[PDB]
Amino acid sequence: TVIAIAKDGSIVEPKLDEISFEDYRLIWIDCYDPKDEELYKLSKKIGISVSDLQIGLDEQEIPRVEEDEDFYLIIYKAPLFEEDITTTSLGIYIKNNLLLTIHSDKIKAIGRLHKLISTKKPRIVFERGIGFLLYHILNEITRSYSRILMNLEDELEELEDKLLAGYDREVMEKILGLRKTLVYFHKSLIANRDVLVLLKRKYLPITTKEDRENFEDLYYDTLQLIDMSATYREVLTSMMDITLSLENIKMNQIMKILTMVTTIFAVPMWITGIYGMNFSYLPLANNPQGFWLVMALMVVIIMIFVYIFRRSGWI
Amino acid sequence: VIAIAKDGSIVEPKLDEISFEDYRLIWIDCYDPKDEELYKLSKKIGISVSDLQIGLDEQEIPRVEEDEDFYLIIYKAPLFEEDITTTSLGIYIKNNLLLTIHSDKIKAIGRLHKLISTKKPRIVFERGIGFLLYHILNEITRSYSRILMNLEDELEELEDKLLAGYDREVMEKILGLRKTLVYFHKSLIANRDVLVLLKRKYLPITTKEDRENFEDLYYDTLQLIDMSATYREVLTSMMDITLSLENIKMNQIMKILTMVTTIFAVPMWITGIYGMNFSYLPLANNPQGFWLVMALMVVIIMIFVYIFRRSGWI
Amino acid sequence: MITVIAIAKDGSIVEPKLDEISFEDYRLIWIDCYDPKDEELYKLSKKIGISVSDLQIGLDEQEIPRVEEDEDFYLIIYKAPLFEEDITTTSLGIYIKNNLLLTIHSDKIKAIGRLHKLISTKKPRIVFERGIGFLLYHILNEITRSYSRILMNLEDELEELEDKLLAGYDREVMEKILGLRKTLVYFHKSLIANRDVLVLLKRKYLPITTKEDRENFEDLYYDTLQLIDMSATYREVLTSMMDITLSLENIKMNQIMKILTMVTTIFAVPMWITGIYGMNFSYLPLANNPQGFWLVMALMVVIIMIFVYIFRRSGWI
Amino acid sequence: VIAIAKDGSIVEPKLDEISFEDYRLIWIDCYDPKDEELYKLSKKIGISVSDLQIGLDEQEIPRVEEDEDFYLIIYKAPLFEEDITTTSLGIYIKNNLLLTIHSDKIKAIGRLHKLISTKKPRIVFERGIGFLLYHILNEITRSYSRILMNLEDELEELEDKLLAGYDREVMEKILGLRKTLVYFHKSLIANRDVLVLLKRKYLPITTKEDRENFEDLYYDTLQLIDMSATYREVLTSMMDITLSLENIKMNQIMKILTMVTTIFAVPMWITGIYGMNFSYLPLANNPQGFWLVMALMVVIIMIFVYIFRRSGWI
Amino acid sequence: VIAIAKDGSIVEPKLDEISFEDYRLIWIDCYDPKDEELYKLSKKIGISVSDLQIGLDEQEIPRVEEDEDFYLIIYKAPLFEEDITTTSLGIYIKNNLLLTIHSDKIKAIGRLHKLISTKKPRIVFERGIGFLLYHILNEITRSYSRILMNLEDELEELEDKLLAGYDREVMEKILGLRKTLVYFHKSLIANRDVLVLLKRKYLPITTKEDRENFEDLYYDTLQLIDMSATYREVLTSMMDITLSLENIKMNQIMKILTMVTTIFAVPMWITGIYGMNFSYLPLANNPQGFWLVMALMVVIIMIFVYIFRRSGWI
Ligand SMILES: CCCCCCCCCCCO[C@@H]1O[C@H](CO)[C@@H](O[C@H]2O[C@H](CO)[C@@H](O)[C@H](O)[C@H]2O)[C@H](O)[C@H]1O
Ligand SMILES: CCCCCCCCCCCO[C@@H]1O[C@H](CO)[C@@H](O[C@H]2O[C@H](CO)[C@@H](O)[C@H](O)[C@H]2O)[C@H](O)[C@H]1O
Ligand SMILES: CCCCCCCCCCCO[C@@H]1O[C@H](CO)[C@@H](O[C@H]2O[C@H](CO)[C@@H](O)[C@H](O)[C@H]2O)[C@H](O)[C@H]1O
Ligand SMILES: CCCCCCCCCCCO[C@@H]1O[C@H](CO)[C@@H](O[C@H]2O[C@H](CO)[C@@H](O)[C@H](O)[C@H]2O)[C@H](O)[C@H]1O
Ligand SMILES: CCCCCCCCCCCO[C@@H]1O[C@H](CO)[C@@H](O[C@H]2O[C@H](CO)[C@@H](O)[C@H](O)[C@H]2O)[C@H](O)[C@H]1O
Ligand SMILES: [Mg+2]
Ligand SMILES: [Mg+2]
Ligand SMILES: [Mg+2]
Ligand SMILES: [Mg+2]
Ligand SMILES: [Mg+2]
Ligand SMILES: [Mg+2]
Ligand SMILES: [Mg+2]
Ligand SMILES: [Mg+2]
Ligand SMILES: [Mg+2]
Ligand SMILES: [Mg+2]
Ligand SMILES: [Mg+2]
Ligand SMILES: [Mg+2]
Ligand SMILES: [Mg+2]
Ligand SMILES: [Mg+2]
Ligand SMILES: [Mg+2]
Ligand SMILES: [Mg+2]
Ligand SMILES: [Mg+2]
Ligand SMILES: [Mg+2]
Ligand SMILES: [Mg+2]
Ligand SMILES: [Mg+2]
Ligand SMILES: [Mg+2]
Ligand SMILES: [Mg+2]
Ligand SMILES: [Mg+2]
Ligand SMILES: [Mg+2]
Ligand SMILES: [Mg+2]
Ligand SMILES: [Mg+2]
Ligand SMILES: [Mg+2]
Ligand SMILES: [Mg+2]
Ligand SMILES: [Mg+2]
Ligand SMILES: [Mg+2]
Ligand SMILES: [Mg+2]
Ligand SMILES: [Mg+2]
Repeated sequence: TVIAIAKDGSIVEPKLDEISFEDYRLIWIDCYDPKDEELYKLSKKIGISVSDLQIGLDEQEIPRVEEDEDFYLIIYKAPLFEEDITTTSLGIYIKNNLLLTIHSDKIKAIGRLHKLISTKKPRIVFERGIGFLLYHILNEITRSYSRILMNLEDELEELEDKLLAGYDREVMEKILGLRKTLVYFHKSLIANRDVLVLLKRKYLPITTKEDRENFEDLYYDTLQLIDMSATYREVLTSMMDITLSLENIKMNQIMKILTMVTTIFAVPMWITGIYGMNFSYLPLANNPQGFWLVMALMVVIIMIFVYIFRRSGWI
Repeated sequence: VIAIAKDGSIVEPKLDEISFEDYRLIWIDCYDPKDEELYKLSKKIGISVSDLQIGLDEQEIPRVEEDEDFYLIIYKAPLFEEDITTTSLGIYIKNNLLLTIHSDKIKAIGRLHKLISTKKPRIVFERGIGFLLYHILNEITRSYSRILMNLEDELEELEDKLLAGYDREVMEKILGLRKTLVYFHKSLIANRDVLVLLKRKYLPITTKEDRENFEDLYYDTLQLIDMSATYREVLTSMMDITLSLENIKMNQIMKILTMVTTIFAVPMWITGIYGMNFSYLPLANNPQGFWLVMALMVVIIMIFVYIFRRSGWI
Repeated sequence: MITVIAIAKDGSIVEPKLDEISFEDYRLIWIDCYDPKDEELYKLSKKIGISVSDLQIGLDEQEIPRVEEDEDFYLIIYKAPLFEEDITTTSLGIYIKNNLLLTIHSDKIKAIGRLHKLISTKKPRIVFERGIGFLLYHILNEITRSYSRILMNLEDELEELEDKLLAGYDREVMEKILGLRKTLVYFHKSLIANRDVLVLLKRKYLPITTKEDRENFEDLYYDTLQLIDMSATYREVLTSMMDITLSLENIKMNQIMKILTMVTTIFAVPMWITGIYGMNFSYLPLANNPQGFWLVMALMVVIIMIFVYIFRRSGWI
Repeated sequence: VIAIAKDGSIVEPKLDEISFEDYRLIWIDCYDPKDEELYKLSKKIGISVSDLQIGLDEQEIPRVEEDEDFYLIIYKAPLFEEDITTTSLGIYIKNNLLLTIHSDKIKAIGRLHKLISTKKPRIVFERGIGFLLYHILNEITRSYSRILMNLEDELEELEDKLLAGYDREVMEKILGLRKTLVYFHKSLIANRDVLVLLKRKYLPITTKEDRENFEDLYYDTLQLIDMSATYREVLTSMMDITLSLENIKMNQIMKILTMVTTIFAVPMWITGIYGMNFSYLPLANNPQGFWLVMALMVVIIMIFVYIFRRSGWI
Repeated sequence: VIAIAKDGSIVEPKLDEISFEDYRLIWIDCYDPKDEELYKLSKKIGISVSDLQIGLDEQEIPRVEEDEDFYLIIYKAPLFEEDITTTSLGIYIKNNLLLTIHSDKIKAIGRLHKLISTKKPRIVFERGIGFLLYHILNEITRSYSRILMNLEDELEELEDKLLAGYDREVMEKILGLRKTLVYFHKSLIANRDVLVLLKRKYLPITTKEDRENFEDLYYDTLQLIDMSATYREVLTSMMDITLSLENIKMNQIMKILTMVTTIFAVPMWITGIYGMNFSYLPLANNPQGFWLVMALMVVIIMIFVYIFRRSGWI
């Protein structure tokens, strides 16, 4: 009874719908945004409470591993894209030979796994058993984080040449937005890291020594993802610090103007000030040359200061 | 301010202090006791009222002591109380006896109480005193965990308030979140090394399984330290970004000043020369004059305001 | 320099090059394929028996470093530095199945060039007794060397930007610094992934490596580590440089503000004076005085000299 | 300025020069021993004078050294001497001889002495020269631990004068704590690595219970290092907020200057035009002309004063 | 200068040339040989003149070189020479020989040649050549740790010129220190990884004990890298501070401008209204008029000086 519920198992590589846990050497059941009909049917089939199952579907829930008698619950976060809304998701229940991924959102890695089983359905063999299937699901989810990270890098790219042109509100709002997403993703990477730490550290009925080691690889990958995310955080911050350090420079050229105007008419306005004084005997007031004389001395002053300001270089 | 009890030789019975025992293992909770009751405790257990007074020192540091005839474990738990959050407790263990005495209220502990009790009855316990120790510690860990989720939510909430520019309240809120966070880190660190102990050192009070459990709890505490640290980084981030987004303002201001000042500069000089006291002022007696110069100035102005509208000021 | 699509390697006595057409009579072969057209790829895939798509993975230059089982071959993606007009970059990938080690890359790999040309000196001589894992080692090491060289040169250019930095903030040079920075963040991502590949190669028991091989891949790991650390330090130094120029730009606002403030204080009072003495009342004290103008003019200069003194002394001018 | 001895069979006496054989272990303590005290000492114990002279060098950096016939363990201890906190001491052990020799007063050592002098308790050492080493180091490590609380207090006092605006005192206080903590870094990280040597390698001087001890002491020292670092971080952010806050006030200042300047601009122009002469100054001769123009000016000032109140700004 | 031979049989006989048998291990430190002398040595010891030119390149990088009938170790050692420091020093060890050659002064190998020749050094080696490698590398490491303190004295000096704001000499100096510190860092990293080789892999030239001694060395060298980074950031902090102080003084300036601009604004508007050409100026023809207005302006002024006095700008 599809929801979508996709099913995989055994010797050859058959798909299938609800029935017969045996023979079936291993069975991957995937359940997507199921309506309570599906939810309850699936539950009644696999011997897991509809509420237990619902833990998987609560989508803000934190990545972790848990033992419950007769099944293991792993919660891992997976990236979604949705027009600069980029955030996380899913749960996994393994009991006996059953690995169940049940997710309220779309998991692209699950999709990809499905397409990599889509090559010659009767092909692509597995001797490795459940822990390894868990490994792949997890690995793919990781790869996604990788691709997203590349996207961020492209984003950085764009903003990069808009950098040394000083402040722009649009630019910096884009920068800060990047910072935020970056931190969401970081917190999720952390959470996931630690799931992997457990899986690779503990002995568990579900995983072999080969599995366990595989998860360790997966852990070094995941740590790289962390290291980059943190790196690009520092980068962005720096970008902001540069823009602000440019603004603070225009804060310079500007006062250079203001001081140039103020300083270039100072002596002249003193002049006018004195030659507007109500004294009798303003030397040269009754001089017929006086007005033009003064006009001259002023203009010469101004010219001087404009030279002195020319070099040393200001104007 | 009351003691509590659990678990005799079949299943878990309850309560009375001063009862004949023979019990499997017995949990006794104690809260801000009064010197009388405290003494009563001292007698019933066999530890000194002096050794029991340590666990009561609220700033006392997390650690493990090995002394004869009891084990001491000091551990820091979160403390909520209305916008002001902090840290507390201590534990004593001998034989079948586990003793939690705090001078503040440990919500986790209370949770474990309600959880175990769930009247009546439930939750069979086969694993021993190391395991009770565990659950006490696991619930106390999970408290920090949920409070941290709170600080995360409360942290996002200062996001779009911040965008408004420097705000003294917004600030002090941040600064406080930081205070709480540094605090949380210190304690968290300590508790971590304690766990490093119960997972490492082989003891009489812990089994292999117990040890594994303490190890899980170790990795979890580590995770809380990681989280806490991140949050502090993000706080400092907000702080710096607003604080610094002030300087742009301090810029456009100088834009205004420099524009006013430069726009009327010439018109002022003009008006200055034409205020001069010479017998001859060109145009002075010309009845169109005042309007000719008036226009000179008006056009000078317009020209400057034009130089500024474009390229680019305003 | 020059570069060919396909190349080829050693067999039961020593190493010749080859026909495109040979198979089971050679000890181990190294095929190096560069930027194949789909048709050419189809020829290759046809001969070596690795699938088209499987190979095109190798051909995607954005592909991340890793090691893949995929029974009937091992795959290793490893990051190499790119020059391609002074924008330093990263790429490549590698398949080993049977005695065949295929390096295939969409980009140009300097290291593969180096190895290729070095094999010109097999006369005087050289001898390879060590089998595939060791070849792998040699390619991976050669790439590593490439990074190291890029790094040395960079350390050399830093000290050049170092003095330009002291002439005052320059948008060009800031550009260069920012660019080296970007390059080092690229190197970080890449060197990091590369390293963790090395860690697997030296750790996991693999049919294609042997305790000796792994032994090599270890010192390779450590080497990679040292690259990482050195590069981080180059970045830290770059960031230093930027931060210091800009921080030393933002001071000038001081001499500036001091100038504007100093003109403005030096004539403030004398202006007031000339202002009150321009108010036209009936009686203006000293105004009917023949010497009055010189009196006031003098008061004003003195006020000036004073403020100039309070300025010149006590810092400023 | 002194030497201090210890520990016969069954219990610990205090000994004049000299007695050796029977005693299980012996702890000599030389504080700033004078040249004659060092010759007496050196010949007395059997370790070279110039070799005792290194323990007297306070600059000497922590380590574990194996010489022929004895061991040198140099350690860092917090020293005080008037609100400038710092680091010091060395150690030599051969056979049953532990020797703590120091130029600077070492509080933790003084502490061991003044504690041992009680002797009401058992109080018996079964654990040997190794355990003695542990106890001494462990005490030093405690000293650090306590000074860290000192800092928690002082910091939580500075958090208050933080937003109060840049103060030079607040400044050099912060920068003083800073220096100190950098000190605790160098030292503490070196001390840490000694505990790592002592905890790992098999030494004739240390039993296994001994080593285990030194390990827990490793971890404790890791917390000291970590916390010290965090505190540095905090002081740093404090310098950052005050400084970056004092920065922001140039905004309110340029607001004032700009506002004033802009508020009388148009008016000073008016008075400028109306002071030009210029016969036929429009309105010059209307008796109500004056109040006319002055009305105009006042209104204008009002309209800017308003414009500011309205937008931002005031 | 040039060759120094060592350890003939049992005790330490600073030696003569030729011979080279009936020993355990021989150590020869060449100093800045002139081509003829490095020639003599070269043809004596049987290391190709070029193989030695190796150890003579002060700019060459450290590494652990397996040759046949030879082992090369390059290592970076500090130098003082008037506040300008650098790197150095190849080391060539074949069979039982260990050669240490350098173009610059090695105060470490000097401390070694000086510690071995005091009477009898004396001690002993049952430990083989490896342990001498260790003592050498080690000694050098101690040398570094010792310069670290010099930088410490320079920082100590700077700290009180810090709060006075910018000084060109101070600044350029901090910077200089900083970059020196960076050169140091790069070297320390080099050496380190060399030590990771000796500590890491079995070489027939090192025992397990040796290997482990090299590990201790590694850890110490890590503390050096850690000190290096720590103090670099300290320097950066120093700069950033003094700059922030500057950016604060700017405010006292701007406040001064604003206080002057505001002291006379109203009074200049007043002088502006009374300099108008209106035929009626209220109060002009009044003979107390002048001093009326004047006292008005004056009172305005004082009013503003006070209005600045508190809240105080003045
Ligand atoms: C796992 C460690 C690292 C992974 C996570 C890194 C965080 C950044 C996300 C990656 C790339 O960035 C993501 O890409 C999409 C488009 O593909 C962007 O979409 C859009 O976002 C905003 C909103 O309109 C626009 O400013 C932007 O120009 C546009 O491209 C978006 O800004 C961002 O959400
Ligand atoms: C454009 C519409 C209406 C215009 C009105 C009529 C004409 C314009 C105003 C007249 C100005 O009159 C002006 O005064 C004096 C002459 O007395 C001249 O002065 C000039 O000659 C003397 C030499 O003796 C010089 O010292 C002086 O620097 C120079 O400017 C000037 O060239 C003239 O231009
Ligand atoms: C920016 C201000 C420029 C104002 C100065 C203009 C130049 C004046 C020259 C005109 C004719 O010559 C001028 O005659 C008078 C005589 O009373 C001189 O005055 C001189 O002597 C008398 C002595 O009682 C003084 O009051 C005065 O300070 C002095 O300058 C003046 O120095 C000289 O220069
Ligand atoms: C503030 C900056 C610019 C202003 C400066 C120039 C002043 C002139 C402009 C005033 C408007 O226009 C001009 O002024 C006055 C109006 O009061 C008119 O003159 C009138 O003034 C008043 C009326 O209020 C009457 O007493 C008087 O009999 C009448 O002639 C004049 O006919 C007109 O042409
Ligand atoms: C510094 C700012 C301005 C200074 C003001 C000082 C006040 C002086 C007090 C003495 C009274 O002075 C008197 O006041 C009034 C003001 O309404 C003036 O104006 C009054 O008379 C005129 C002329 O007939 C009328 O047009 C006008 O409606 C009336 O108000 C008057 O010309 C002046 O003679
Ligand atoms: Mg259940
Ligand atoms: Mg189970
Ligand atoms: Mg089961
Ligand atoms: Mg099961
Ligand atoms: Mg199961
Ligand atoms: Mg795949
Ligand atoms: Mg594996
Ligand atoms: Mg006038
Ligand atoms: Mg102005
Ligand atoms: Mg002005
Ligand atoms: Mg493939
Ligand atoms: Mg891999
Ligand atoms: Mg693998
Ligand atoms: Mg397979
Ligand atoms: Mg390098
Ligand atoms: Mg970049
Ligand atoms: Mg890349
Ligand atoms: Mg070998
Ligand atoms: Mg080797
Ligand atoms: Mg600055
Ligand atoms: Mg020994
Ligand atoms: Mg001994
Ligand atoms: Mg300092
Ligand atoms: Mg030779
Ligand atoms: Mg040789
Ligand atoms: Mg060589
Ligand atoms: Mg040879
Ligand atoms: Mg020895
Ligand atoms: Mg010092
Ligand atoms: Mg010096
Ligand atoms: Mg060590
Ligand atoms: Mg007049």
